Amino acid sequence: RDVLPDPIYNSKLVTRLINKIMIDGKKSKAQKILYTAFDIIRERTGKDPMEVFEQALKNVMPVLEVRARRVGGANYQVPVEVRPDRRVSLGLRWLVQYARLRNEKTMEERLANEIMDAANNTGAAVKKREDTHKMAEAN
Repeated sequence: RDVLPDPIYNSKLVTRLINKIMIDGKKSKAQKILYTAFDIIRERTGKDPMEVFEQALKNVMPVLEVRARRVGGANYQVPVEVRPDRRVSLGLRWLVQYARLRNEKTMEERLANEIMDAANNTGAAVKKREDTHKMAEAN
């Protein structure tokens, strides 16, 4: 299993993200959003958006997770090391989940900001990675 590199950034990560952003099969729209988001980031951070983005990813990606693990004949909610490909998925999912919930009028604005915030280690997605590491710690 593999994905295709986005035209513009030639990035698979970007493809994986245009995926979670996708709604109703309107890919052109989910693409316009992510690229316009990436431009909002550029003009506002004056940085390469891919740089902000990986930073955000780096801060939102869980390393520990708590999952069911039937043992004996019972189910024990347990703390497990998330895997490379899972961290990226969760990260991208969390970045796109909360961004959806934000308040900017626009989803490119909403996606841009959630990514910028997360690049600065704040916002809902980073929180999600925190609670998450929280529970995995406790258990």
